[PDB]
Amino acid sequence: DLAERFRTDGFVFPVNALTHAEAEQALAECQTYLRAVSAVGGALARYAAFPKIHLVASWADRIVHHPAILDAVASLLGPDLLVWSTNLFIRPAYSGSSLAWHQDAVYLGLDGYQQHAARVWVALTDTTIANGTMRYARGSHLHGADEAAAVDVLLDAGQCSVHHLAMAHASGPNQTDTGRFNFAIDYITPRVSPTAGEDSALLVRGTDTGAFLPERRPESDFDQAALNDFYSAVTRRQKRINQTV
Ligand code: NI
Repeated sequence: DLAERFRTDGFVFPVNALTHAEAEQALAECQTYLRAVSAVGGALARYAAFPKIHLVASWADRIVHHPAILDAVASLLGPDLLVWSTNLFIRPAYSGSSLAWHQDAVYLGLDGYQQHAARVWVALTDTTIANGTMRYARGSHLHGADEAAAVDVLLDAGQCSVHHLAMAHASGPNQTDTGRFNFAIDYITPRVSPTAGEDSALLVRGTDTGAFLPERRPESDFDQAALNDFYSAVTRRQKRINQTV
């Protein structure tokens, strides 16, 4: 039934994941991580918010493996699951920026997202009607590549949304005195195919990595092996992205 909603609407929310306290703790760890990488500078700082946070930070690694999220994603996609990317979407207080309706460009580099991919948008803060939250366009995922079917993604801190990658969406400005933080996770099955180029992903359910070179979890925040794997994987992914545009 979760899959029935997901397939008709192109999304499903709320999905329970973290408690309010888990969400607040993860937000603290995330802001600590951001301060740290801004202090280090360079490659980590540039790529702080995407696309492989889970490979260097423990809080991200811990969210993407959360059993509630993995169970829901399996409900939607099957028992074989990989983490393809992670993103921090942060709208700071009184952020006057808007985002037109659009589809995340990542879909273009993947073949099979139509039936074997989903993005989990975890709320680290609440998402209210005024703090610059995401808006879905119901049914807009059909045919892959309005304003009357817009649905505000309103979540308690710790809950998450799950949407098809062909889902149109927008964001308004954060009209409040508190920054809005969200963590997005791209989950795929081994039946998704990189349209062009070498790619890598992290096995989280099953034993089949498909066409993706297997990544591996950090033993420790910024463990040097994790840092090297991070450089390699982010360079790989950015070559892919550059190629598909
Ligand atoms: Ni987008």
